[PDB]
Amino acid sequence: VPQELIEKIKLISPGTELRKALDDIINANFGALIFLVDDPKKYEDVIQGGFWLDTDFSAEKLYELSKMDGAIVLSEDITKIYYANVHLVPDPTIPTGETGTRHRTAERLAKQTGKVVIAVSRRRNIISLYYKNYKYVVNQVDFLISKVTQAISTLEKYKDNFNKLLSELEVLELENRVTLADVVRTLAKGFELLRIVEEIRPYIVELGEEGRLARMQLRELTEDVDDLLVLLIMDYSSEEVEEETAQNILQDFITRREPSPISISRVLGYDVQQAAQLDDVLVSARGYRLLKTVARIPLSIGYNVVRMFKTLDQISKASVEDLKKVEGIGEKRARAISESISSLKHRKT
Amino acid sequence: VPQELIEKIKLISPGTELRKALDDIINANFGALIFLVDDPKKYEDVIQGGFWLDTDFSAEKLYELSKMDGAIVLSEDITKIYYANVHLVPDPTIPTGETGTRHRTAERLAKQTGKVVIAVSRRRNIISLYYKNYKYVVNQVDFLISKVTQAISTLEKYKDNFNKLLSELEVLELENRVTLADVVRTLAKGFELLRIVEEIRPYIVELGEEGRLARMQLRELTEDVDDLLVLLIMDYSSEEVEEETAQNILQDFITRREPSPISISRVLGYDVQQAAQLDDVLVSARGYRLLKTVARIPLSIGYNVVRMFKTLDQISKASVEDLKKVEGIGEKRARAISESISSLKHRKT
Repeated sequence: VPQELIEKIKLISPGTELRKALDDIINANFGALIFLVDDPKKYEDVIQGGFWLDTDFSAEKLYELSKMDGAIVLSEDITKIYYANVHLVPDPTIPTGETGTRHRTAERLAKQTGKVVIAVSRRRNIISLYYKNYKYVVNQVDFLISKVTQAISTLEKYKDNFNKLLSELEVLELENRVTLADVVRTLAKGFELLRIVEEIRPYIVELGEEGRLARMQLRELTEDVDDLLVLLIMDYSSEEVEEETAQNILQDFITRREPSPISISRVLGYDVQQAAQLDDVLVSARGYRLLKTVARIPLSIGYNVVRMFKTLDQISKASVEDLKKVEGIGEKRARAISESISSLKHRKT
Repeated sequence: VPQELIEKIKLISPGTELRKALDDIINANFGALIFLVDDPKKYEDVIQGGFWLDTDFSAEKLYELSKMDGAIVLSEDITKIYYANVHLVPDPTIPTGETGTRHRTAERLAKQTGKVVIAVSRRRNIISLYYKNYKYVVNQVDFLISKVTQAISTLEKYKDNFNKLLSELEVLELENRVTLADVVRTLAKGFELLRIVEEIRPYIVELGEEGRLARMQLRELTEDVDDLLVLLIMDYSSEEVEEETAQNILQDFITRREPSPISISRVLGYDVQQAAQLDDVLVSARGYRLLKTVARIPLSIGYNVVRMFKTLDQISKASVEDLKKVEGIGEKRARAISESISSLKHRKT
């Protein structure tokens, strides 16, 4: 969905004065055909009859004017109402995939002029926006809320399982009994969870001001999910991998590529063929996740710790004295790493 | 009905584009409140909100504009539409006998500004015009034509009985056997007939262009009735009377006085009490009716003929030579008088 169009959609999103007017128009079952231009004098050829108003915009004014037949012409920034009750006459030879007279007119005018044309039928209750060669159907708030409420409820489900898999992996990680299947199963759930967020994003945008609460909910549910997945990738990829590269792996499975067991393992650097092989492949976390999220060690210093101890298993056996031998680790950080890991081991295993 | 108001009523009479728009508005059940002003500027205090149009007037424009709430402001010459969708705010303390905001507003504004204000409500099919302290309800053409067609039928019946009375009176006059009762009876019918015309007149005017046929019919039915009645007055009044006076008698009995037998015989100069006496008073026509209508002698000259011979009885005995002794009576007039009267006697008596 082109960005140029996304901006135009904002013009009619819940919260704007124009959308308030369109909502009342729909409710009154009046139709509507709105043409948005900047310089009215240049379109006199496609604008016939009607009344020249050239007055300041207002939701009530638009609504009242919509009682008359014909189209309304507004300024692109929605600050002025130039015409009302006019006949829009774009070239009738321009191809169109619409059925209604006003929608055929709308599409053709949008294509012919490259400007925004809004069409609202008397019968249905959807706002059809046309811009250049694009067409975007804007849905009613109640329809959007219903879809978004279901999606969020679906996300809670996915998140719940994600948390379960993660607490399981934690135990195994602390006991150094992880297999590639444990890692993949965890990453897959997290990938699917974030895809849900991606697919739902357009409805959220479409909700405008009516999507505040929905945004807050998605935020609480997915807060540190992405960082956590990037860290698992850094901890279990077959070869040392940078953060930026891990952030790119995440991005790939959240959109482009499908998160299947064999595929994730493959991308992680494991020449695997059968999904069943995963349970046989043993792996040990590098230690980044625990160091950053629990010990609060910046990845930069993290790399140093890993470079010396190799795995979380070794790191967990090191002493403060040992940990201090690492660059970037003073008495404070060594004590944090050591104590936080020891604390987790005693409580989780 | 002040002529001043009549001029305003023409603005919304059948035929005008304004009435054309008002009828369409009535059929659509939209409402209408129209304010006619010369210069909008000096009325901005009573004009709130709405839209400034300052465009050329047309019935289609008025009809479309009326789909919105509020009032429309036009130029007094109905050539310009200045405002649409405005709130008219006359002084609320101005007295009004109207019901419902639309008509109360119209009456008060008309009273306040001395200008014309037209109101059309949804729950009825009539136009109310307010001018100063006047109110004129304009009826639909169908209603008007119904009343006018009945009035014409009623007129045909009166005319027929009038023709029968005048016909019998003619026999009596030629035989010099007329009684006051025959004259009054004929006058009364004539007076009553012209009274109907006066009463239906305001309906014909209200019909505008659609009252053309009605006017033509009234003209064919009452053609020479007024002239005929005047001549009857000049011929049977107790003592000589000039035409102009006969006319005052006519006008008087058409509007002021009631055409009762006794009342007519009294104004004619006869002192009677009971209608029973009329059959006993013998009278003789002076001959004006016959002289002017049949012999085609100008009244101015008939005066001389009557002043010399006195009655139709004497004129009918006169010879061509005897008649020429009259000032203004030549060979032609003399022959015309003598021959037309002799012809009538041979045919009607």
